[PDB]
Amino acid sequence: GHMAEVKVKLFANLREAAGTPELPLSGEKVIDVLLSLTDKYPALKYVIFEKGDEKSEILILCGSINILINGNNIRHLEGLETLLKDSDEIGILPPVSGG
Repeated sequence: GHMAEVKVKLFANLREAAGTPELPLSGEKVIDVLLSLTDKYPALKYVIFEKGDEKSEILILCGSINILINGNNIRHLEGLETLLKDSDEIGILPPVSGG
């Protein structure tokens, strides 16, 4: 139920593929926002998630990305289920020191 209104920020080549440094979006959890980002920017659908389960709607966050919530890093929180809010914010970043 509901979709909390949030913001999303991109960085490095992720900003290049979204064509914007940031944009508004919504979702009740982190993943519900991520899944809308890839919806209009398919150029990030396989840069934020793994190109697997190509016969279902199961997806997996990439193993090289870093996701944030107001900067709090979901990697230290509930993960894809950190439960966003009507004024929360997210940041998506690529890997570093490798690729």
